[PDB]
Amino acid sequence: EMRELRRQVDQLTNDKARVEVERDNLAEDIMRLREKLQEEMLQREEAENTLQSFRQDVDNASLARLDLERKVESLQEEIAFLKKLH
Amino acid sequence: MRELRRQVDQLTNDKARVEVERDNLAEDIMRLREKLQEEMLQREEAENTLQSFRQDVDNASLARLDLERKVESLQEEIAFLK
Amino acid sequence: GPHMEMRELRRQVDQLTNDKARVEVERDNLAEDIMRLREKLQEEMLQREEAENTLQSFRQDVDNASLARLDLERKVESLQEEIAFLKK
Amino acid sequence: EMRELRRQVDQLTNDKARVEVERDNLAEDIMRLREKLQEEMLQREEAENTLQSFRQDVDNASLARLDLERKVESLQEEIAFLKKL
Amino acid sequence: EMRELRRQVDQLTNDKARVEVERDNLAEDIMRLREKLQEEMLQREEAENTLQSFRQDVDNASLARLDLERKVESLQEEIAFLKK
Amino acid sequence: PHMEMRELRRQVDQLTNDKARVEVERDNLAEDIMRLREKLQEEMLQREEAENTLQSFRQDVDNASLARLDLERKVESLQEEIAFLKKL
Amino acid sequence: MEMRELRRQVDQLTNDKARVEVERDNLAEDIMRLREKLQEEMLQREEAENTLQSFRQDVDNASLARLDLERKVESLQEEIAFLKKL
Amino acid sequence: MEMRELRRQVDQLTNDKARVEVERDNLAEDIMRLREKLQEEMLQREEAENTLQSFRQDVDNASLARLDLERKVESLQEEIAFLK
Amino acid sequence: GPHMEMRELRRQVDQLTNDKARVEVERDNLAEDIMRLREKLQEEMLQREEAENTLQSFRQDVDNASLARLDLERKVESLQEEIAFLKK
Amino acid sequence: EMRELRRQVDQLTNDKARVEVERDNLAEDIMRLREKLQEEMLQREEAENTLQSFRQDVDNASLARLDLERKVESLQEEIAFLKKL
Amino acid sequence: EMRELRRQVDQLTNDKARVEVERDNLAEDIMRLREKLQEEMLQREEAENTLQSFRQDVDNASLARLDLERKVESLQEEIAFLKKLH
Amino acid sequence: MRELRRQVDQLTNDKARVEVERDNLAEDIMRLREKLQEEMLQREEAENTLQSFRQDVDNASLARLDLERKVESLQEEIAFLK
Amino acid sequence: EMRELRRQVDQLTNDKARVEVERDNLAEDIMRLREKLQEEMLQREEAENTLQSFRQDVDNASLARLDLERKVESLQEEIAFLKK
Amino acid sequence: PHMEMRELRRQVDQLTNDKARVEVERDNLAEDIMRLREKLQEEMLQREEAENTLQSFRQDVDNASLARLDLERKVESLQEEIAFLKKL
Amino acid sequence: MEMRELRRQVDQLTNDKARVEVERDNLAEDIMRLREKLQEEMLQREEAENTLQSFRQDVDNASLARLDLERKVESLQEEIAFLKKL
Amino acid sequence: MEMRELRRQVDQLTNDKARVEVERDNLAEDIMRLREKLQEEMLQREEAENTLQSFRQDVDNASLARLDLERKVESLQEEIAFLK
Repeated sequence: EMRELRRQVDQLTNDKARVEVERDNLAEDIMRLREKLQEEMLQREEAENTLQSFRQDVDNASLARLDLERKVESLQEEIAFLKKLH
Repeated sequence: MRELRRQVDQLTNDKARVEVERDNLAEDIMRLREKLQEEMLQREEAENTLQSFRQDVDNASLARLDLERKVESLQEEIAFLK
Repeated sequence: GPHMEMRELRRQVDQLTNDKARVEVERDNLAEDIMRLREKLQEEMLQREEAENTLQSFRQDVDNASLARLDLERKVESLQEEIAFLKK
Repeated sequence: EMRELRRQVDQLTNDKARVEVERDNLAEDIMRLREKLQEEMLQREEAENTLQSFRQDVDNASLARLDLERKVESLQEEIAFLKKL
Repeated sequence: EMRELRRQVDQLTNDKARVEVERDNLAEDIMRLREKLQEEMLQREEAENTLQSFRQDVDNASLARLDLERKVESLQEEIAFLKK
Repeated sequence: PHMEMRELRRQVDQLTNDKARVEVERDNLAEDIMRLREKLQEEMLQREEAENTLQSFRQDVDNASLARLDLERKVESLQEEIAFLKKL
Repeated sequence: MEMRELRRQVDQLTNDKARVEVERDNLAEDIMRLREKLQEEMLQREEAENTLQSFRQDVDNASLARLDLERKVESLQEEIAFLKKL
Repeated sequence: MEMRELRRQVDQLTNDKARVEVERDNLAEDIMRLREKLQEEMLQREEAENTLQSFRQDVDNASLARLDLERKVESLQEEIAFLK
Repeated sequence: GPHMEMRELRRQVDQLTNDKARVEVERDNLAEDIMRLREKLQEEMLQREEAENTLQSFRQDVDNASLARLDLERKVESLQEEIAFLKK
Repeated sequence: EMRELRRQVDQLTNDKARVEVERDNLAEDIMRLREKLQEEMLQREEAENTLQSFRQDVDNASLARLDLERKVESLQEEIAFLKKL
Repeated sequence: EMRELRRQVDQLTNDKARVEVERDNLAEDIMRLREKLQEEMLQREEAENTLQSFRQDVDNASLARLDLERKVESLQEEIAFLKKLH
Repeated sequence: MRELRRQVDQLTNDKARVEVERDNLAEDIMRLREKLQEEMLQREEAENTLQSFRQDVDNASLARLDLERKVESLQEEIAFLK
Repeated sequence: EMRELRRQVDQLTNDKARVEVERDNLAEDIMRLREKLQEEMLQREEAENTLQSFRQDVDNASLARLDLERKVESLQEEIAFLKK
Repeated sequence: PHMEMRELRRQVDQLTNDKARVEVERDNLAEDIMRLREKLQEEMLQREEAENTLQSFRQDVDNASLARLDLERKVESLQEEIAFLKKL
Repeated sequence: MEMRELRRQVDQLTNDKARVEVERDNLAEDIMRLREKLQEEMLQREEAENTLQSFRQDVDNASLARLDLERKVESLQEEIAFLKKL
Repeated sequence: MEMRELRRQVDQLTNDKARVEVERDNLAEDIMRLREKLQEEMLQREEAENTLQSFRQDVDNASLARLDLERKVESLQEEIAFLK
């Protein structure tokens, strides 16, 4: 039993050592992962902000077109009426 | 003598604590890769949408020329009409 | 002649007026609905973070309880080994 | 006058167009907002569920400890008895 | 007369020597056997306590599976409502 | 020679008394071992049955776990379907 | 694109399932080898203990034989000692 | 249509992975238990092989001593026969 | 284990104590018996020497008595010879 | 403790051994002494017997003398008578 | 008778002379014998005294041996108990 | 004349006295040879007994060496045992 | 007448001479005989006195032999006691 | 011649008287010797018988002496046996 | 050693018995020779006394014969003396 | 066993010596008595042989005297015959 006790001490110490190494490698991995996550969050917000701003010029472009189509439609109505003096 | 049984008790508790640390690091990492991907996901969605809007405004700038041209054509017509 | 063309013009003016009026009402209700929702969202974000922080804090309580139990169990097994060795 | 009627149609057309863009943007924003709100309610419910789970775990563990502390003592007693021969 | 006595002391010395080996073998074997009995009773007690712990886990899971099953159906009712 | 006879017979009676005493002790131990073997055999059988019952119930634990997991996957999946339908 | 996210989880789940299966496979192989060694160690243990129990008889006989001779020496020395007088 | 198939895939894969992780977890717990038994088995075998070699040594020692005591007995008997 | 070896040791201590106590009592009775006997011996030696000295002294009394008788007998025979010669 | 029990057995063994030697020497001395005492009683009895024997011899001799002295005188008488013729 | 008387005187004188010679030779013999007797008595007492003294060292030698045998017996008991930790 | 009968009387008594002296010398000598022999006897007994004891102590001095050796052997054994 | 007388004196002288020799021979022989008678009576008296002295010696020895015989038996009884 | 005759007859008568007296004396002595011889013969016979009886009784004396001696030897021998048995 | 003392007295008693027997033997031989001389001396004594008693007769006759002659001389001288006168 | 034979030997030898010493003592007392008789015997024989030689001498003397007296008688008778 006194030789078996020391056998347990040696095994447990070696197992603690292995778990400690693994936690250390995981602690480094998580540190790197958080930095990357913060980097993507910032890049994600920038893309969403640029898209939200660009929505304004999409609408103006659409309103500009609508404005011209109505202009054409109205001018065609006037020509049709002027020609109708026959 | 009886230090051997104490060392095994104390070692068994420390290993137990480190294995809790390890397993909690593994769980947080799993959650951190999930969120990272949700983030890249939402970003690529915005990049793709914006790129599509860009191509839309560009096309519309061309198409506007043609409308501005048809317009003018029609003012001239009215003038030759009046 | 121009009477009818006038008639169709006046019909278009009225129709555009009713349709514009309807779309504006709809725009007003949406803007008000968004204000209520933003307020609601801010409230839900705050509750969600507090719960997650409280969950993160309690995880220590879980680990400590679990290690405490593990330590006692090792203590039981060890005492039993000491009984076994004393009997021999 | 037709000139004034026709410009009224023109001006109403544009103005309607612009309120419709405004309408559409608000709807799109309402939908994203509702979708965000849903994801936050889910995330909170899940945190609250896991927490109640952990709380029962801590409670079981605490009562288990109570029984184990009593077994420790009984075994100390036994060791002391054995020690006195 | 004296020789017969020296015989009997000799013979009893050996006979006692032999029974003492018999006794000490019985007592050793008894010690091993009480040791084994105890290990078996411990091992059974651990098996029983762990089983009972698992049984509580399964009883809980049965109640928790009812909550999950009920959430499932509410959600299907919601997809149905959305689909009309 | 008288005294030597006295010491000889003294050794005989003592050795007789000690052999007799050790023989009684051997007999009591022989009885104890028989009952103890019987007890050990019974306890081995009960231990094996408890471990067999534990080993079989492990399946019940796993199926309970998988059933829950399947249900949890189902909940989140139905929720994803709802979120997609709402954005249509 | 919800489809983009779905196929993304399908691929991840496939790689994750494959990795767990590899781990489960190695454990099953490891378990088979370990059971075999256990059966061999149990067989060797039972044979050693049986041989030990049998040999205990030889130890007892040997010790009792020596004890007999020692008593015989002591008895003879008493006999010579008495002859030296009467 | 294609979407419904993808989400069914994800669910089937989630449950199949779940089942394989339960299998893995149970294999790890078994292997640990088997490693423990194996240690206890070699332990007892080493202890038995150690006692046996110890007993072999005591037999041999008793044998060498018996050899030597047989001759002291022989000498002491001749002494006596000369005396008587 | 050590319990039994302890038990046999304590049995040996008690047995040696009773046996030592018995031998000492026997030693005391013998030492006292020797004192009485030495005293007795001294007395018998003294009486034996006095008797032998008294025997040695009385031997003269025997010799003198015997020679006295012998002298008278010679005197009788001589007187008878004188009577015989006177008658002749 | 076994160490103290075992030294107690050792010390009792030696001490018993020494009292037994003392016992045996006293017995041997008692026997020689009794054997001496016997030889002295015999020697005295024999001296006393021979003495009583001698005493009867002296007594017989003394009474014999008495009778012989009377025979001497009777013979003197006879010689005197013969002398006077 | 007067010639017979002188014959008795001569014979008795010669007989007295012979008895006197014999007593004289016996007186010398007894003197020598007493001296020898005293010499043997002294030598006898010296032997008995030397034997009585030597009895002490016989016993000590015997007690010394007993002491060593018990020592061996006790040491063998201790070894047997230390080896019994199996 | 009558001196002859007196001389025979007186001589007969003297011879008688010397023969008593002689016979008493013979008796004492017989007793003195008996005691002398008892003395030599007791002496030779002591010389023989002592000689036997001597040979005993000498043998025991040898045999003691062997016991002192077995002893030591066993102390070493215990030490290698502890 | 005178011659006859001288004859008778002569004859009587010789006859007396002869009877006187006869007498003196008888008286001498009587003296020897009284001498012998006395020696015989002395020798008988010595024999009788010595015999009587021997008879007392034997009577004493008879009583003394009883004491010795009694000591013998007591001593045999003592050997018997010692032998058990 | 007358006187010579007177002296002659005087010698005859005296010689006759003396012869007569001596003859009487011889006769008385002859009688005495006969009785004396008879007495002597009787006394010789009694003396021889006394000496014969003494000579025969000497045997009785010796046997008495040897009997005692044998008994004395027996006593000391039994005593030696007792002394040897006591030292065993 | 009581046996040593016993054989010691046996040997002494044998030598002492032998010496007494030699003495008894010489006395028996001496007695036989002495008896013979005694018988011879008795025979010579009786013959001398018998011859003496017989010769006493010759002595008496011789003396009486001489006495007769002396008386005869005295008587004759008386006869001559008387013849010388008447 | 051997001891019992030795002590019986000593006793038999003691009694046989005793008997021979009685024989010796009786022979010495006899020889002394025989020596005395022999002296008394030669004594009387010498006395008788001495008297006889004395008587022989007196006879011879008486014979020589008778011879001489016969012749004085012869002379005195012749004287008388001459006278008458």
